[PDB]
Amino acid sequence: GLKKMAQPSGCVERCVVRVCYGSTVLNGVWLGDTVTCPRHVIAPSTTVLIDYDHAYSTMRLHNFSVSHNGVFLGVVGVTMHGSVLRIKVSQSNVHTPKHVFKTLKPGDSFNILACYEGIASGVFGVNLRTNFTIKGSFINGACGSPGYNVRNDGTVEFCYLHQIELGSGAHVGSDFTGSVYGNFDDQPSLQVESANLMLSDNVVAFLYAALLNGCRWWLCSTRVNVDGFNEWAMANGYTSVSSVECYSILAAKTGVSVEQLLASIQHLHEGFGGKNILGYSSLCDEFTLAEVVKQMYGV
Amino acid sequence: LKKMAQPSGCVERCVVRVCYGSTVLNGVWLGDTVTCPRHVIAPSTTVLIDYDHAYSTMRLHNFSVSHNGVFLGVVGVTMHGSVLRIKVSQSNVHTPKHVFKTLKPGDSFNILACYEGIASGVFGVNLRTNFTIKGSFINGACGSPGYNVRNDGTVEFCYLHQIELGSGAHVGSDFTGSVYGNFDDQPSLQVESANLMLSDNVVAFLYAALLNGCRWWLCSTRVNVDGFNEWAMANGYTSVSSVECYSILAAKTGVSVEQLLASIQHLHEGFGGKNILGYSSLCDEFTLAEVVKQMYGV
Ligand SMILES: CC(C)(C)c1ccc(N(C(=O)c2c[nH]cn2)[C@@H](C(=O)NC2CCCCC2)c2cccnc2)cc1
Ligand SMILES: CC(C)(C)c1ccc(N(C(=O)c2c[nH]cn2)[C@@H](C(=O)NC2CCCCC2)c2cccnc2)cc1
Repeated sequence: GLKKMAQPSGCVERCVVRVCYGSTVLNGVWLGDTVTCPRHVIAPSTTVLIDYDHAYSTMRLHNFSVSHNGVFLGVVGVTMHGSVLRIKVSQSNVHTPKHVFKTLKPGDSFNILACYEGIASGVFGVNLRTNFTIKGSFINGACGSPGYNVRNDGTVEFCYLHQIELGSGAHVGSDFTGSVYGNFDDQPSLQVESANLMLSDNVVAFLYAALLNGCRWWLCSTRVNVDGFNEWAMANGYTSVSSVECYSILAAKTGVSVEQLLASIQHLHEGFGGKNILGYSSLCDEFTLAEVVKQMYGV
Repeated sequence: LKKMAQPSGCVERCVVRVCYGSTVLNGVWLGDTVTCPRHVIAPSTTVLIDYDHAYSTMRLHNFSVSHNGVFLGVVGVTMHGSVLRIKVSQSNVHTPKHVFKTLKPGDSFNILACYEGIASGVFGVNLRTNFTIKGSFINGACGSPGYNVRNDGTVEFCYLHQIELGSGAHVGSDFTGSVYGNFDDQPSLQVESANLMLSDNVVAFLYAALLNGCRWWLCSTRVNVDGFNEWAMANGYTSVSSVECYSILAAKTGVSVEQLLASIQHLHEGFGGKNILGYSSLCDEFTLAEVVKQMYGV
């Protein structure tokens, strides 16, 4: 069946550093001569709302300690951009991979390298949900852990920097420009996220994977078009489906149109009746179209 | 809880592409030795493979071995069980501090899934009681390594991918050439035994549930280890190995292992429409160590 996996982490591990300001420690990402980290590393050890403009104005460069594998880098300057700091260091990372910065959209899959004290401990795949949170596995100190994707040509897309955990347990991050996904605050406030929607594009991909693994009991004989599904979706907690043309690869290899799968989703939403689909007892929005194509065909 | 893998960078630097004639798979380069599945020298044939004949007629110049497109000189080859040890003309300067370790059912480990000597994915898996794993491998994944990283940084190399069974289950060897479950590296049928639920992992899962405030399912009944183990063998579960390793979580929750053994018996047939941490049936994916590491970092 399908397994969530991560892309290999080697090229990203060499960019992880330990960033300390005063007593506070978290992780940063060292690319060229710049270390990016969450700005809340300079927050005071009080429990009130943080005034970041005052925190930044009173910042002292000598209070920073930035290190990679216990080797200390010299801090040259620091600027604040949204919810991140860009710490200029006197040494460029000789292991900087070919890379770009990319802002995720809901439904995008990516990889997390979970880090503590500047040392990677785990790697896993995740999906950005419609409420702009992820379900990671993080403990205290994971802030600044990077999320990434690796393109076919080897370019690393840096797309997520871990920021905070919500009361629900959901995880919030920024991109490398400092924009927080979902515009949550890097504050000790109570923040309740919107409810997540089922990612209809992923459920379609999952059903195509089921057809390709011989699992076909659930297949509706009839069809519903995109307009009818999207009307149903917004009344039943699903996203609108993108476009039928995106699935041309899987539609061609199975001979099943997206509209047949949309009809099947409407049936299966009410329940499976004790049966399962690839080990799942309800519809699965964990896997993207591209993940299904890669895991089935290597493309 | 999230199944995750330990970082792969130090193992990526050991993956090589191994080719014999037209056949390509992966190998693992440590020091001046590349280990790979011996079936790379199998003839293009539909018949059972005579490996002693294939080995005695092997010629070194039919091998090509490369790391990230850089080809290595091949100096000699020996056969050990279901693996070859290819001596190459230089040592891997990025060989990590490492040992070889043979897995036992119930051990978690990491797989670096590789094709043509290039890693494409990394994930955690459990060695099941039928000595197979549920990977996501497609053709060409043979030679993909399995590993664990010790706290001191030592890499344990524990799995080399060998074959896929008709069921889709995956079979590998250790680095001494012993195939887990003693499956054969042959085109024959081969059916693995029925998989058993890993009771040690299910107990850990139920403690994680308790620690997350999910306790609708908790039994006040107690079943002792001996009684549980007798029930387990008749109900598709492994024995529970021991109780004392759970004592930290038992103290935090106030719930004994024997209560969770009773709860497994209560929940074994299903949850009746409810869920535990989002699962609709008992989960044996997570070890005690994983639950303790992911919730407390220890
Ligand atoms: C300063 C500020 C913005 C209030 C803050 C304080 C602590 C952290 N958290 C650090 O772990 C951490 C480590 N170094 C610095 N912060 C944890 C975190 O989000 N707690 C609280 C944040 C707001 C109130 C509810 C929970 C954390 C992050 C990821 C996974 N699990 C725990 C994040 C932001
Ligand atoms: C020579 C021998 C022993 C018969 C053989 C042939 C092919 C392979 N398989 C290679 O993909 C592959 C790539 N390079 C060399 N073999 C695949 C594999 O197991 N097929 C068969 C093996 C026995 C008969 C039924 C299935 C494979 C697919 C997906 C994940 N894992 C392995 C393994 C062993």
